Amino acid sequence: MNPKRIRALKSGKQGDGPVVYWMSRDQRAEDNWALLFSRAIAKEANVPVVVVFCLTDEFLEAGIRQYEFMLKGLQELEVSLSRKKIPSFFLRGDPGEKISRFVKDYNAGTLVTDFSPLRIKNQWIEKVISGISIPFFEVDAHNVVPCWEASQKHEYAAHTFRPKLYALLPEFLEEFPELEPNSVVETLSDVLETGVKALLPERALLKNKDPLFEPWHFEPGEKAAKKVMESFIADRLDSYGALRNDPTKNMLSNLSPYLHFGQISSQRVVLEVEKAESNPGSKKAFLDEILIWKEISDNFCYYNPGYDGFESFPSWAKESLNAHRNDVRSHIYTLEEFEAGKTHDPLWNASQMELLSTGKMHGYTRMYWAKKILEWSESPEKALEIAICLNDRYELDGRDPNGYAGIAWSIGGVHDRAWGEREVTGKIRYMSYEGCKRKFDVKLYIEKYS
Ligand SMILES: Cc1cc2nc3c(=O)[nH]c(=O)nc-3n(C[C@H](O)[C@H](O)[C@H](O)COP(=O)(O)OP(=O)(O)OC[C@H]3O[C@@H](n4cnc5c(N)ncnc54)[C@H](O)[C@@H]3O)c2cc1C
Repeated sequence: MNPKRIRALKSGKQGDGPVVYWMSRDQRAEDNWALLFSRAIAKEANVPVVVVFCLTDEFLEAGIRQYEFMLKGLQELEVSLSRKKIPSFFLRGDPGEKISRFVKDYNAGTLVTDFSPLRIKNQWIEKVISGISIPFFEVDAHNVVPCWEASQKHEYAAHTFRPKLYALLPEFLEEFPELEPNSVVETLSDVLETGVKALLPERALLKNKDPLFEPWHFEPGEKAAKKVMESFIADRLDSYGALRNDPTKNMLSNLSPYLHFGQISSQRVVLEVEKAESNPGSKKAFLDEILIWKEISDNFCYYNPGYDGFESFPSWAKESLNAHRNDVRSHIYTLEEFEAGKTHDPLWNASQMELLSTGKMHGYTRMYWAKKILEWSESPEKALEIAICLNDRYELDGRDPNGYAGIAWSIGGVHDRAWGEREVTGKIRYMSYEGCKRKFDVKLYIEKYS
């Protein structure tokens, strides 16, 4: 119940109507600070709380793989909120007009949203504040430590962000109090039915018109996310430290699609892992990625308006890449050639098949995949657009602060340091095909994804 997690977007005349939780990033009912804080305000004013989700016109920028995963979880979400006497309303259109109309139509008293540092979220908020007079609060329900409290500036390395985040852990790492039930807009299936129809022409296929995506790797919903966490801790947490860099072994947690859509709280994952009596070396490696690297991605996007642009790169990286702009590239590939996996690197290729077929590329190959796009592009800016385009289109965890921070790490050296000076790539960290062969059995990875 710590009120540091709450930030006031606008202070207006407090209405006497239902507290509206505008759910965007954290699509879950358990372990949701935004959902709990909305219920707290509802109790204090003796008024019910409601949940509103907006289905924006931007779903056509992505594929069916992301659309189905989000909506199937929401269908489970609606029934979960119903058993807590909480009605969920699902609107279709721009949030700027849809939230404003819903606020006036339903006589909203307090408006609550979850925190997301992405530009598109800031786009909606600007419109919403321009059409309401009721108070507007936001809650960081995605980070263990609130983004504005962990640091008040951009952090240039994990070395600097780790002590600030770990010092605030004894305060913000706590259990979740129960969501007490409330005291006392057509359908979901049809929206998903018409959404798939509008996206079907853009489906990814491989020659024979057979769909490339395989939807049986990660089931959606809050329930499935919990089982994945239980599976990871019981079976793969011990070997996470020593096998996380091997793409031939499914040793990863596989929590990112649930983490991105907010189907499971990262704080819940950290709480359970801390209780687990596993390999302390593997535990330290795991908490680094879900706490340091995950929450520094929000820090990167929150304190850099141009997080997806060349301007956000460190100065040493910008000048190093600028000094190698005119170096002749060994090869140049178009976006269509990158998309289809038609490069001269069978290792880079096979990473694309895993991305296209499963929607989740291995973490280690994600670094190789992004850095080779820089090596084989006309300019670093062109590689930035290609990497963002492919990641957001085909990753189930894409369109996330982790994605923009991860690409910025691979291409622009964000949260990194200078390495040996090479041509084309400059001082950016370089990952070689020969180097990967010495780290894992590349042939097994290639044969898996042909
Ligand atoms: C170029 C690039 C693109 C990426 N695209 C995305 C993205 O769009 N969305 C996304 O959520 N992840 C992205 N990843 C980050 C990371 O690769 C994934 O989080 C991870 O691979 C997801 O699979 P996992 O949960 O089984 O990994 P795990 O080893 O199980 O890690 C668990 C969690 O820690 C976090 N995490 C792990 N590695 C990183 C990292 N390098 N940076 C930040 N957080 C991390 C993730 O939340 C992850 O879910 C990207 C990284 C890079 C370098």
